[PDB]
Amino acid sequence: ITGRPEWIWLALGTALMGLGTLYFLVKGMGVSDPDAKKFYAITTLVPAIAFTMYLSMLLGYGLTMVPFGGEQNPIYWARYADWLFTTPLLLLDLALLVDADQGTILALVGADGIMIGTGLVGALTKVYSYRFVWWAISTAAMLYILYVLFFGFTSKAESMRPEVASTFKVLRNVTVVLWSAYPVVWLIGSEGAGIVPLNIETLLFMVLDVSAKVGFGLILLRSRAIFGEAE
Amino acid sequence: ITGRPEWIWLALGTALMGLGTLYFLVKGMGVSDPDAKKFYAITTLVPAIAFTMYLSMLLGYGLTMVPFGGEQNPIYWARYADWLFTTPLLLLDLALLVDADQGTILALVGADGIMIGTGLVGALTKVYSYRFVWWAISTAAMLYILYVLFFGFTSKAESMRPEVASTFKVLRNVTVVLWSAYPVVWLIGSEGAGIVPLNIETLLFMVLDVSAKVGFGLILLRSRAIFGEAE
Amino acid sequence: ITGRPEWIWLALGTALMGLGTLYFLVKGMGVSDPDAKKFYAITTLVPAIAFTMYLSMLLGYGLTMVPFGGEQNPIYWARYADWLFTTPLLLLDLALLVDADQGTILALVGADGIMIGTGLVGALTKVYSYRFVWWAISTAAMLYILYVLFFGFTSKAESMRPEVASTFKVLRNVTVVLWSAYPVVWLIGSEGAGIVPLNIETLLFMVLDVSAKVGFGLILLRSRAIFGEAE
Ligand SMILES: CC(C)CCC[C@@H](C)CCC[C@@H](C)CCC[C@@H](C)CCOC[C@@H](CO)OCC[C@H](C)CCC[C@H](C)CCC[C@H](C)CCCC(C)C
Ligand SMILES: CC(C)CCC[C@@H](C)CCC[C@@H](C)CCC[C@@H](C)CCOC[C@@H](CO)OCC[C@H](C)CCC[C@H](C)CCC[C@H](C)CCCC(C)C
Ligand SMILES: CC(C)CCC[C@@H](C)CCC[C@@H](C)CCC[C@@H](C)CCOC[C@@H](CO)OCC[C@H](C)CCC[C@H](C)CCC[C@H](C)CCCC(C)C
Ligand SMILES: *C/C=C(C)/C=C/C=C(C)/C=C/C1=C(C)CCCC1(C)C
Ligand SMILES: *C/C=C(C)/C=C/C=C(C)/C=C/C1=C(C)CCCC1(C)C
Ligand SMILES: *C/C=C(C)/C=C/C=C(C)/C=C/C1=C(C)CCCC1(C)C
Ligand SMILES: CCCCCCCCCCCCCCC
Ligand SMILES: CCCCCCCCCCCCCCC
Ligand SMILES: CCCCCCCCCCCCCCC
Ligand SMILES: CCCCCCCCCCCCCC
Ligand SMILES: CCCCCCCCCCCCCC
Ligand SMILES: CCCCCCCCCCCCCC
Ligand SMILES: CCCCCCCCCCCCC
Ligand SMILES: CCCCCCCCCCCCC
Ligand SMILES: CCCCCCCCCCCCC
Ligand SMILES: CCCCCCCCCCC
Ligand SMILES: CCCCCCCCCCC
Ligand SMILES: CCCCCCCCCCC
Ligand SMILES: CCCCCCCCCCC
Ligand SMILES: CCCCCCCCCC
Ligand SMILES: CCCCCCCCCC
Ligand SMILES: CCCCCCCCCC
Ligand SMILES: CCCCCCCCC
Ligand SMILES: CCCCCCCCC
Ligand SMILES: CCCCCCCCC
Ligand SMILES: CCCCCCCC
Ligand SMILES: CCCCCCCC
Ligand SMILES: CCCCCCCC
Ligand SMILES: CCCCCCCC
Ligand SMILES: CCCCCCCC
Ligand SMILES: CCCCCCCC
Ligand SMILES: CCCCCCCC
Ligand SMILES: CCCCCCCC
Ligand SMILES: CCCCCCCC
Repeated sequence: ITGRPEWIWLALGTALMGLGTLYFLVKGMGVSDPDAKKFYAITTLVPAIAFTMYLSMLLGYGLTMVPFGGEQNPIYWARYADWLFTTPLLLLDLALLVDADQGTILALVGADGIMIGTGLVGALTKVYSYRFVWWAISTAAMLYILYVLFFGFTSKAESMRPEVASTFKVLRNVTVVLWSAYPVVWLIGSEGAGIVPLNIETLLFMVLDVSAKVGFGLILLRSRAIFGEAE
Repeated sequence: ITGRPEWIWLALGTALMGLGTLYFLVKGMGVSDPDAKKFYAITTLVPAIAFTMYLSMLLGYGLTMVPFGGEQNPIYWARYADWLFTTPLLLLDLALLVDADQGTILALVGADGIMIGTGLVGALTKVYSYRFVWWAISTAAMLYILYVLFFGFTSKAESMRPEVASTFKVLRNVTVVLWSAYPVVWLIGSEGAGIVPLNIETLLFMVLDVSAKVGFGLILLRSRAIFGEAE
Repeated sequence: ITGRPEWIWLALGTALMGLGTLYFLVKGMGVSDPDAKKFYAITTLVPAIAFTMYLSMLLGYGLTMVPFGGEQNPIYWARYADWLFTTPLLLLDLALLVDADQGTILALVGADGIMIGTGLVGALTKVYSYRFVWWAISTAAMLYILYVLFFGFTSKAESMRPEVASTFKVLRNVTVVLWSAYPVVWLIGSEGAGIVPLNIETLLFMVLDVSAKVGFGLILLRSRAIFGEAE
């Protein structure tokens, strides 16, 4: 395992998702309110899933070699198995918060599926120049999702309770900044232009992942907005 | 890319899904009605997904070689990744139209999953005779879906509004004819008996796909049945 | 096909799922009640899916070789493709019975996904000792699901009708005993410690699968609890 210089960030990533998982699980034990049970379920599953994928990467199962640029390139495919399942869960947390209509939910999830799916094709593509075509398409899907999180949700939030409006605003600004970092890291790291080496690329995705998952989860689950208005 | 004679139909297929996607996306911009937002979301995702899969085929990512009949046979596995996601979306458009009960929706989606899943196993199977066993099972699943679209939906449609009844009738006759063509093409093309060569097989699936996706979408989204009855 | 000594149990498994499928399908023909249509759809899909996976195993498609312990080990990966789809359907049958809240449903399905997903990673893992780490994690997910089926459902059941309470009790005791057998068989069979040979391991999973699927289905679908209270 220690054979790879990026092992330390995978181990740390694995540790933080595990602790994040346990904390949310224990904290959600004293919850009976049907609405809150939804947010806790969605938000505990996120780092539990990430935990398993970080572990598969640490143990070397979630890693394949991809030939391009005349080199065998280490590609951690498990990142995309992670994101495939956890990014729609995160979107669902946001969408439920503002009581999004079903059409908008299906559009967000579908676009998110396209974003992660094309990114994975981009990561596994053997023809160097074509990798960035898939990058561009995935990034376009991402921009659609961010548009809707701004110009279809923000103006839905303030028609709702103030505590769901203020919490959503914060989670929306946290999401847009963090999510936008992901295609930049990809483009400059070993999957893309290869300016930043794999061990720093792994560190960067690890910081973003823990922030996006456990950090987001902590902001959300300490808000009273997850509870129905009850006396 | 031009190495394969079927490249022209993949390129054309890619182009038409892209334009179909853009047209539906722009057209759905001026939509606020919660019901219509569902149909637009479902119906824009269909060619967006197909667009990505046609592109993966064009660039050669969605293609593998399968040994049978003592030959290496080009199999476009991405067709099934496409259909896996877009055929239930199409079914969902129909089911929502007639306000299908949940049990019937789950049965349609499940059978559709079986139909595409067994077809993919059929396409990748190394023992020639066994390929047609999977064909038969997939075709049986298909026949179940068509039965329900006739003797569980048509008699649901006319208890509803006339504009949802007339639109559903048309989309049901369009679906049954187009869908039934798919197992015939498979059986006679390179995946099956191999009487029709791959480049014509690709053309035929391309015509059916654009018709089934963009054509169906156009009939649906110009109907007033997607809107709730509003003053 | 007869090349493998376990072929007889795959053939028998295939046969029983097929007959189970046909029986449920015919029996659900005379059903109009919207609630009952849900249970019949969920419960017919279960052995139909298993039927296809048992057949893929019988024909040899659902089998790969995995190197560990310095040996090429036959691993039937199709078991997990089966379980991936059928175990949440079974959970859904239970959850609908007691009218589980949505949060609890998402938590059960998510944990079940983790349980099957980590089990599959465990089955395909090349480093012998690591296989049991994935076993432990999958088994922990399983224990979470059983906890909820006891201390979040049983006390939901008796607030409901007596016929849904008594049926759920039986299906809950049947599920907990049968499901718990699965990680034991894995640990002692060829995927784990390898004390029991593959042909007996296949027999054991076959008995459990038919019991868990067709047996469970028969108990459920002969109960009046699947029907709404109607005059
Ligand atoms: C509503 C939303 C969900 C919409 C979803 C958006 C989605 C359509 C966007 C594209 C998704 C699509 C790219 C998924 C492709 C998965 C693929 C990378 C799996 C690996 O297979 C690729 C090659 C090796 O490079 O296999 C070598 C050749 C092998 C013979 C491969 C044959 C098996 C095929 C992979 C079967 C395809 C099954 C489905 C793609 C399963 C989906 C998995 C997940 C990654 C989406
Ligand atoms: C409710 C509805 C959804 C019901 C669904 C109906 C469904 C059950 C019907 C059958 C689906 C099943 C055939 C899916 C099989 C996918 C398989 C083709 C992927 C490619 O793997 C096959 C071989 C190469 O030929 O892999 C070589 C060996 C490798 C070691 C493969 C090991 C990985 C396994 C593929 C893991 C299986 C995961 C799931 C099948 C993911 C589903 C993908 C999608 C295609 C259904
Ligand atoms: C809400 C719930 C659903 C939560 C779900 C819980 C889930 C996160 C738990 C873990 C699931 C995860 C392990 C699934 C991994 C599937 C994997 C075994 C497929 C086979 O690929 C593994 C290796 C060969 O050993 O491929 C050789 C290398 C190849 C290049 C592989 C590259 C393709 C990748 C497999 C793409 C991943 C796509 C998704 C994992 C599709 C999910 C399939 C299904 C098995 C979950
Ligand atoms: C918990 C994980 C999160 C929140 C990950 C988010 C990841 C993205 C938004 C990734 C986007 C990508 C593109 C937009 C194109 C390049 C490839 C990706 C997948 C990195
Ligand atoms: C947009 C794509 C559509 C509508 C595709 C529909 C495809 C089918 C109905 C395919 C059916 C098949 C069989 C019934 C058996 C042979 C294999 C298939 C997958 C071609
Ligand atoms: C119809 C099939 C059923 C009900 C299968 C249930 C299977 C399980 C509960 C399997 C559990 C496993 C573990 C808990 C760890 C070892 C690997 C598994 C997947 C066998
Ligand atoms: C959104 C963050 C993208 C930029 C991240 C900056 C990382 C810089 C690390 C130094 C680069 C290492 C180059 C020499 C190895
Ligand atoms: C539903 C359509 C199935 C039949 C399609 C007919 C295609 C005929 C093309 C001519 C066959 C080419 C044979 C010589 C190459
Ligand atoms: C839950 C059941 C686990 C135990 C199953 C017992 C099977 C015993 C079969 C005899 C073992 C064969 C050893 C010599 C081949
Ligand atoms: C390809 C995986 C997509 C499913 C991810 C799991 C989360 C699903 C969220 C569903 C939202 C509900 C839509 C009505
Ligand atoms: C195997 C992929 C199946 C999911 C396809 C995506 C469409 C899902 C439609 C869900 C219909 C809602 C059922 C209640
Ligand atoms: C990874 C596959 C998960 C989906 C399995 C199909 C069954 C889904 C059950 C959905 C329950 C409804 C939740 C609200
Ligand atoms: C276009 C919608 C406005 C809100 C989204 C901001 C987009 C920021 C660009 C992200 C960087 C991607 C490389
Ligand atoms: C059996 C249901 C009647 C409506 C479906 C028509 C079936 C047409 C056969 C399709 C051809 C498949 C090869
Ligand atoms: C901890 C919840 C109590 C109900 C579940 C019983 C667990 C039985 C152990 C199963 C054996 C797994 C190896
Ligand atoms: C080898 C690098 C070639 C440049 C490819 C750029 C593709 C960018 C697509 C943006 C639409
Ligand atoms: C090599 C061709 C052998 C014929 C196989 C026919 C199988 C058809 C199954 C229909 C039930
Ligand atoms: C497996 C193919 C069956 C097609 C005929 C339909 C049987 C009647 C089903 C009514 C729900
Ligand atoms: C080669 C066998 C080594 C023993 C591995 C045991 C792992 C068990 C993990 C339970 C937490
Ligand atoms: C509770 C902490 C769980 C962390 C397990 C993985 C850490 C990596 C150890 C090398
Ligand atoms: C807007 C048109 C998009 C079409 C892109 C793919 C066409 C293939 C070009 C070779
Ligand atoms: C109706 C019985 C279906 C059983 C088909 C598979 C049995 C295996 C035969 C070798
Ligand atoms: C994206 C940064 C999140 C910060 C998490 C802080 C958790 C304590 C409230
Ligand atoms: C299956 C044929 C569909 C025809 C599409 C016509 C679009 C214009 C209304
Ligand atoms: C787990 C044992 C189930 C027994 C099935 C009996 C079916 C007849 C009621
Ligand atoms: C990681 C264990 C959490 C301990 C309880 C935290 C306060 C609910
Ligand atoms: C007013 C909300 C501030 C959120 C900024 C978060 C930056 C990561
Ligand atoms: C709305 C602020 C976006 C910041 C993007 C930062 C990406 C590194
Ligand atoms: C492909 C662009 C569509 C232009 C607008 C069509 C009329 C809404
Ligand atoms: C009355 C509807 C006619 C539909 C026929 C469509 C043939 C593709
Ligand atoms: C109901 C008409 C079916 C036509 C099938 C045509 C397949 C080529
Ligand atoms: C396997 C065929 C079932 C015959 C009818 C059983 C009684 C509904
Ligand atoms: C009172 C219910 C008894 C169920 C026991 C089933 C054992 C498989
Ligand atoms: C609650 C009884 C559990 C029995 C487990 C049996 C596993 C072989």
